[PDB]
Amino acid sequence: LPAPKNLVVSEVTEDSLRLSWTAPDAAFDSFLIQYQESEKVGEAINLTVPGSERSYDLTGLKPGTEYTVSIYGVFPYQYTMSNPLSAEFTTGG
Amino acid sequence: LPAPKNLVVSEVTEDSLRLSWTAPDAAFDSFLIQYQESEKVGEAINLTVPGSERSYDLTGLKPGTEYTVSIYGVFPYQYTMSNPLSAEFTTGGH
Repeated sequence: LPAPKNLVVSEVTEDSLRLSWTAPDAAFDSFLIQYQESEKVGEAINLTVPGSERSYDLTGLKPGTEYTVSIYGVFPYQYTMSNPLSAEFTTGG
Repeated sequence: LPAPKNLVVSEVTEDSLRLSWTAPDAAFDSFLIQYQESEKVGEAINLTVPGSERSYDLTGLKPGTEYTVSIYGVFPYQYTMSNPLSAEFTTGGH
């Protein structure tokens, strides 16, 4: 999986940021977005947007605050099942 | 994946069946359960039940009716992601 590219930002308000990026066409099924305050001792907020988008608007933010933001490209493959276990069952009446 | 084993049923009513099975611990994320009427042509219904569960009750069934019942152990396993694209962006006004 080659990565997403060139993450940029627009619409900088006190409480919101619009993320824009570039990914290869129809490559990723999903986009994982992580963000947290840079100064906050804690763990990130995880978001998920379909592999079709190229922009997203972070909301609920704090004024004048710096946020470390990372975006991953995701692509599933294997879901695997077992061999079926079959039976014929008959109700009552 | 290893397998679910020994499908049996208990508590049979005129409209319900309690399924039960054995499976090794911590292998499956879920179990897929298919059921349909044996004769009458049409679609089967698929349910997922959590992978810690070793029994289930089918409901909304018909009297004196036979059901083809199948159960698969499942894992929605392997994701792969790219290396993160990180950046530091800052809000306005302070």
